[PDB]
Amino acid sequence: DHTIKGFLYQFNKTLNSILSSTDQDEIQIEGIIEDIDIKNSNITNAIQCKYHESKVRHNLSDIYKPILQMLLHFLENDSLNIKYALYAYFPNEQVGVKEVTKSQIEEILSSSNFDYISKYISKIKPPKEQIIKELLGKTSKTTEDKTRIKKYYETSKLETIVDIDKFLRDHFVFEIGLSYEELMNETKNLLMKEGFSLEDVKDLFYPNSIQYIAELSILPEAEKRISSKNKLIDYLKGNKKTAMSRWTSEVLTRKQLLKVRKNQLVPSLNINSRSRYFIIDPDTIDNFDDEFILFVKDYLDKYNSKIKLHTETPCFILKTDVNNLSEYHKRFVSRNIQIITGYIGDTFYFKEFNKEPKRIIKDNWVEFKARISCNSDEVIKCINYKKCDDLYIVGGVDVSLLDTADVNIENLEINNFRELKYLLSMLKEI
Amino acid sequence: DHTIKGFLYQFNKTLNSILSSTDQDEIQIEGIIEDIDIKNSNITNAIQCKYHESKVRHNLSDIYKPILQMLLHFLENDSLNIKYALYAYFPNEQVGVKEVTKSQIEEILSSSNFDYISKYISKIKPPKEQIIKELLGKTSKTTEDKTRIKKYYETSKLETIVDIDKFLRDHFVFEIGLSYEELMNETKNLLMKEGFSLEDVKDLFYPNSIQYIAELSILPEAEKRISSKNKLIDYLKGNKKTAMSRWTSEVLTRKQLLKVRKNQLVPSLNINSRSRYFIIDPDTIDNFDDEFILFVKDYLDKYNSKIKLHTETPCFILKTDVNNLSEYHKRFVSRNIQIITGYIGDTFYFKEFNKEPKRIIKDNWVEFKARISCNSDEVIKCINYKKCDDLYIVGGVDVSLLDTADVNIENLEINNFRELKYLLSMLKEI
Repeated sequence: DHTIKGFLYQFNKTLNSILSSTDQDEIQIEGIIEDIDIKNSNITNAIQCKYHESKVRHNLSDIYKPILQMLLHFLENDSLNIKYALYAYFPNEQVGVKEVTKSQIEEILSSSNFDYISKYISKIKPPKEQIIKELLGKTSKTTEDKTRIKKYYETSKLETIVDIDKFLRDHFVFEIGLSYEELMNETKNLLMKEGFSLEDVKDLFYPNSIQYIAELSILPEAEKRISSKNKLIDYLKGNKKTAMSRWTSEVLTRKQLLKVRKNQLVPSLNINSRSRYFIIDPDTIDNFDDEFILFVKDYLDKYNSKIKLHTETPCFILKTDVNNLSEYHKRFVSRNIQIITGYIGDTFYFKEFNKEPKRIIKDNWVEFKARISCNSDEVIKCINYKKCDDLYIVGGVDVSLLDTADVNIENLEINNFRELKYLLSMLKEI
Repeated sequence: DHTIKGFLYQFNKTLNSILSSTDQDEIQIEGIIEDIDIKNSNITNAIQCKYHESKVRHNLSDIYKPILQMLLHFLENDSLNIKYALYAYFPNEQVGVKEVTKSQIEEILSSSNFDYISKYISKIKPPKEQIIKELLGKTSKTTEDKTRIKKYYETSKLETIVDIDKFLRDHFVFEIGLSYEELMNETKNLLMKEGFSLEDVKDLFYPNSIQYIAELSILPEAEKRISSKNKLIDYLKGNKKTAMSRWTSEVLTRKQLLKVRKNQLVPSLNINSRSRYFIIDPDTIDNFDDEFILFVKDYLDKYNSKIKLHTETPCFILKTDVNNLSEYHKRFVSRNIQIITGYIGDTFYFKEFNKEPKRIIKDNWVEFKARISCNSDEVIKCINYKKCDDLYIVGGVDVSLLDTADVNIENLEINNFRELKYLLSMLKEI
């Protein structure tokens, strides 16, 4: 449980650092250098997180390994402007910056642990004997070699390549961290400072942020582990908005949703000079063949009946073949409805599809009242040539080949023509 | 990162066990016996979680320590009806129950590692020499003692007190676990079967459950670590209900405030010959680039459509650069909306921006329908030269350099274009 608590403390510290950072700061969760790598414009901040709730008092030996690791990293990267921070919690130690003296650092380099000597002290303090260097270079070391290396490092005085004074002055800071409960309290307070309510932070924002930190921590790729305050804020806001919309919906009935959509649709339908394109999947509407002609007749009687006022010809695009289009053309001609399909035989003509109908107002005559064609590449190109102002999609037809830029797309979810007529304000009540 | 992934895998496994368990099953997260302690009416199930994604092939040595601990616990608790289960994941091992033979267990008891011999093998296989017993009883053991114990346990044949056959037959089972992604998917599908929608599980329920598991895993008290499916379900349902109620209330109060503001703004928007200037901060409106063109098109359809009645041209000022203005101008050109910017390349022109459009009522032609430009000094001087009846500010743009004497200023507080269309009486209901 202690390891889990320490990992959660590290995650909370990373979240606090992300919240407290600016929009220009790049922070790497489980970074290459340390647990938290905050990359500013010119200074890179490396933070090591340690949790010692079970330790009554802080001891120098408790932090031997992280100090040796960061000293080795500084030795390997002395030319880089990297500031190493050690964030360790101790119940009986005052929260704040704790100074580490040069004598304490020298005491760390004199530790009798063989693992530290072989891993970090050897590189920090190179051995002056070639035999010791060869022994340290061995991948597998026997007990006799370990004892020899330990005795040599305990008895021999070796110079330190790492500039302890300059590093302690400029590139190192040691801070006693807050308690884990105080850590979550401070993190939630920072979350509240972003405009989020306390209840929202407690229920949604804090667990989501913790899960996000945990998910980014396990990614093997270092680049994918880089996050920022703006990205986290946007992710949380998007999750909140999606949850709000989903929970606002799914409670009402079909009639109320249809009425809301109808009121959403009415204003664009109350205009007499609007070009409207319909893309329909016949398999999503019950009894399409029997009621397609009557639907078009009612639509033309409603929105394309005034010769002087209605100046735009509606377009109907269907997910069918050409033979069904010819059958629909026959059924339209038999009812004194003038349409153009663009197809002559089985070939599409570009100039026969985009021509504007001629109007003779005195005799109340329009050459053709609607464009009805199929879902083909040529028709899609023709539609893209002359963009519409409203684009209604019925049945979830694939619209990847259309130019959706700067066109008002309005998806309609229906399963019969009565609902379609209700949505388009051709019926008063279903 | 591997340890974090393993801990997350353990959390997912115990969450899956909690979801799959019945309402009468008491499950202890981070239990006394193993990671998962499922306590039924008569049988207690102990589950040990291991993650070995980095291991190509499963090896017997990979499970030496868990099996030895399991055998030691069985020896100490043979009278208790505890079924010990091992849950480890290997990428190249088929998911399912894997049998462990008695010969394999005997091989585990013959491991040469000193730690295992001193901790578990010594108790499982007591030494027949009193010297070895005294050495094992020492709290601190020197290297010579460790070597002596290792040699004695390697060379001496010791009987096994633990009933290996009975343990393997009744109290032991080894199962190859699923992958971390597969375990997450199975847990979500279990939450899918609980009536919680997939989006709800992804956004709220799963992160909340993971946070709850993590919080219960760190509790020092064993009793506080006992959880059940019903408690988690009730906690999730209560959180969802409270959040939905709060979000509904927030929506209601926001709509009331917006309705009050709309009714405030209605009287001035019904005049057909009023000059209106807009100052917009793009960063304060979500999806500004993808929706700016449509908003202006609808605004011109509502307020600049009547050639003989609508005589004033709107002016839109943005907090952008000239290049973005050129891009917007291109997009307006592509949509057949005539606008002027006053810019030729990078040079502003006072006379090009201050001119009035020409009108031909017979042809229903206007030279340009809107003025769109950035908030440069020259543009603001042009605005100051010709004062407007109504000045609208969106996003709190600094208007300190404008001469706002005897100018009606209407600050608008919005965060998307739907709210703006509501305020300007372009939509009937949000």
